[PDB]
Amino acid sequence: AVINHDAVPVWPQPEPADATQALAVRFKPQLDVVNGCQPYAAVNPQGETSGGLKPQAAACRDMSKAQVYSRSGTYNGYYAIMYSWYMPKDIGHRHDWENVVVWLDNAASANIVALSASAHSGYKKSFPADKSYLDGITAKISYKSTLDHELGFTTSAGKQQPLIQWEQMTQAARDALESTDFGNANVPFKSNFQDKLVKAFFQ
Ligand SMILES: [Mg+2]
Ligand SMILES: [Mg+2]
Repeated sequence: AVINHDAVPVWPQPEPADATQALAVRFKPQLDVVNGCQPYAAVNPQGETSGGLKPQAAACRDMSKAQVYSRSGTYNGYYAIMYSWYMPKDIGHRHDWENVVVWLDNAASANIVALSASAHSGYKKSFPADKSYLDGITAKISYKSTLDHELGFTTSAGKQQPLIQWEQMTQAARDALESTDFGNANVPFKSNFQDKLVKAFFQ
């Protein structure tokens, strides 16, 4: 069930308890919000979710509300870390969920081989990962509408948010993200995770 969009507390980034969670902290991207909403927390540990906003950005520009999400897995032999942002709205529509995937050759050597970024029903792909889109090993992502909002790769510097990973959530939060109706938007790291990795795959 919903609570006010500006009353979802920021889930504090915990210490990484295993190599999966440490990898997701290591590869946390930067985001450059060119226009529209800042990223907000979408869920709290009790499983309450953001009510979002009716469809400028004055109700969704508070930098203190920032949150980023991730979930990790494998596909076709590669290691994928999906990072995902929720915005209270994208005339547009209530709610917005977008994601990028950082592809590693495997979790041991952990070389970035490709990046994917959600745009409408598909993904932009950078294969091999263009070094102008990387600040070290930190991917530089843009959030912008020219058409509703889409992610992209950018040379511009961006901002980072406290990260709470799927693997670190309470069961009540994972349950809420699986079952909640986000309307025109869809959580991309729930039970559709592997299906999304297929769509994001770079070959
Ligand atoms: Mg969207
Ligand atoms: Mg591996």
